[PDB]
Amino acid sequence: INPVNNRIQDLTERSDVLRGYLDYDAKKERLEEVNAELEQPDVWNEPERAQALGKERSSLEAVVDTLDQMKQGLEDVSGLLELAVEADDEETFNEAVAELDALEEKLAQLEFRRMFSGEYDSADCYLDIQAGSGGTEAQDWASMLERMYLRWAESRGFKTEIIEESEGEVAGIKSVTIKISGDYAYGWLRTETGVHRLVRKSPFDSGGRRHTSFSSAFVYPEVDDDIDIEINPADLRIDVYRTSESAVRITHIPTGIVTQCQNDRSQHKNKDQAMKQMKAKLYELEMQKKNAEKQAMEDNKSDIGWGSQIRSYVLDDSRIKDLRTGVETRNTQAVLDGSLDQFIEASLKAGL
RNA sequence: AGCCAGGAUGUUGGCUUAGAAGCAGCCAUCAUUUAAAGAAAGCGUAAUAGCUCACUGGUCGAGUCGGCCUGCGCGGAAGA
RNA sequence: UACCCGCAGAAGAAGCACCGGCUAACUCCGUGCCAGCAGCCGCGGUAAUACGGAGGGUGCAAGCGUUAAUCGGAAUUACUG
RNA sequence: CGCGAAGAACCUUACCUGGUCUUGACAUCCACGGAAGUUUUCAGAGAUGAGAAUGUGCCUUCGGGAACCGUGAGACAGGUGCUGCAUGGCUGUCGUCAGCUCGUGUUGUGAAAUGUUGGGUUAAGUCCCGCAACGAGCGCAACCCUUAUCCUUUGUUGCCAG
RNA sequence: ACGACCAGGGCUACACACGUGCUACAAUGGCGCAUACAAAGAGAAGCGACCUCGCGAGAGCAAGCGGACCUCAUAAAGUGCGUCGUAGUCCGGAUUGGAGUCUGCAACUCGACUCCAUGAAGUCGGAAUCGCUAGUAAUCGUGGAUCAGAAUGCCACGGUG
RNA sequence: UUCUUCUAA
Ligand SMILES: [Mg+2]
Repeated sequence: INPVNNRIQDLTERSDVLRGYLDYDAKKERLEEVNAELEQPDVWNEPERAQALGKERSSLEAVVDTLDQMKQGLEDVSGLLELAVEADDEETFNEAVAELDALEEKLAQLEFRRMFSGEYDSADCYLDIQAGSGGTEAQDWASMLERMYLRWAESRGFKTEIIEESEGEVAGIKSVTIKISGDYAYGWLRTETGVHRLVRKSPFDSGGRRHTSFSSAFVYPEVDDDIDIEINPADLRIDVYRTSESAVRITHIPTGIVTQCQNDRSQHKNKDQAMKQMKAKLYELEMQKKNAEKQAMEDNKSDIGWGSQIRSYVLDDSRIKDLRTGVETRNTQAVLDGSLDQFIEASLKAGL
């Protein structure tokens, strides 16, 4: 009963936490009007507007009513815990044990529906990182950020896969494209595009003078064979490079952006990758613009476009600080092992 | 041939929707008061409903039906 | 009208800028090359008298700062020089 | 880079993986309860769980304390967590390199220069001479430890010529 | 809990790269026998004679000694005699098998050692590069620290030169 | 005889 009573408590604890994060009254005050608009039979005279109101009314309802059913079923747990203790029956005692568990899973999906309320979360994504303009500092600095997500998607458990591998000569790597793969990999990584800043005293410096570096991050969902727009082969620059003669360089001229594939000994599959690369890249270039037409450039990761300081990494002090949410940590290497996931949910539970 | 009547029981299969009901539909498609009537022919509904079919008997009082072999046709088949 | 008389009671009546040096006046805290500041030298890349806030202190005063503009300083067109 | 670490089978050990704990393993304070101590059992990988007899050393008109346990309450603990560009301490390095400086003095507007230079000389800013410098300090030398030889002393567990 | 404990693991992994070492590639050597030859330490839960057995590692007995007394503890190269006779060797010993000794709760990871078997590479090492100026280089042993056990390391010590 | 270059508190 000692885990069970905390399993009454800690379950009900996070229940009211989610009640704030919905702002389900802003759903419900809309809903209650939409309910009054529904039972108004004038909603049916435009039956298109009826389902646009009423199937939305159903969409407004059960998302709110989950949390209502969360508090209501937890009342029956402690009531059966009352009937567990004042009448010591081991069934009702274990009914306080067993039927308690069925509560959270109602919220556990819906909080997952609330956290991943973003639309193309369920797809996976690709990764696009260049070393910044720090210098030889930066090339290493990308290769650190290389393994950080490698260990992350190892730890989070996604299929890592090097689409493209470019290098800095003296230190680290210059730029990279990698296929991440699995459930909600764009669900995670959509909140982590852009600037990652190195600040440490430079061994590359002849003295130990404190220099600064940067790197890029860019995340775009795997949405080819899901998005209907086809790449025009004219802006699709046909260009060939080599394996690491079979590799295919694609330069999308009008938006000036590129994508590649390097590994396939068959040249077509380097291209067959790069079609999947670029069509996913064009749609993200559309959908970053599209959530910029939602209100403004606000419902994406605020203002990516090189204002993306969303995490910045300080090493001599060994502090790592988020910027799009602003959550901090000292366990710098754990984040380099992939405790960057705490920053992802920092974006998601803040609603970014 | 028409013509009179019905055209059914439910779990209106689940679905998942626009509400999904023989009839948008993924999908089973049963039992059922049976003269018969299908988890249905189509149309219709926003869906149901509405029309309506198969169907069944009532009426009708000679055949009826569409195959195949062919004979000759016919359309297709507009120019300075 | 000036001007005077009573009435009433502390009553109805103070703010703005500044404090790294230049230049009179400082600490605390937020903050970490960000946000910013700034006439100049120049500040802020975790301990900021230079940022922001606090308290404190300086400077004016029904004003106080900023900008604009002028000559001075500038002997920096040097008659003087 | 046979470095920390003069010596990781567990220990060490900080690490990894599970089992565990939250005034805590460790201090002090505080009350509360039992002398402390002593033996055993199972449960448990063990951390620990319930058993099992015991005890009264020390003082008192003595909570049973002073001894030691356990409980409560917290004040507090704890950190091999960060920072050797916040530090002390300590250490390498140039390098046992011969250099580094000061005082007053004079010189230059001054920064500075002078001496400390120059010449002979030394392993050495070592010495001498010259010397607007003259002095002083730290030094590079000497004092020290050992060995090289001799004398005296004492001669056992050391010595054996006679 | 960046705190406290416990077990097990790991710190010893392993395509690699480098430093520092050690041992060899032999005949000035190997082997065998015989034999001359130290210095400096350590020692009480320690050193442990002697004896016994164990091929050996050891065990058992068990003195002695806080040590100029006893023990660790014969130094080793050397020398003398023989042997190998220029070969992957009677060089050299890697590796591995089997059987043990021993430490310590306990030797899988992950100890040390004995014995038997095994007999790799290696036949003087690129460009380069290190040390050292006299008891030095060179090579010969020995002790100590640390330490249940566990040193080619380290710290010392004498031998030849 | 020949021989260069040293990111940005
Ligand atoms: Mg080397």
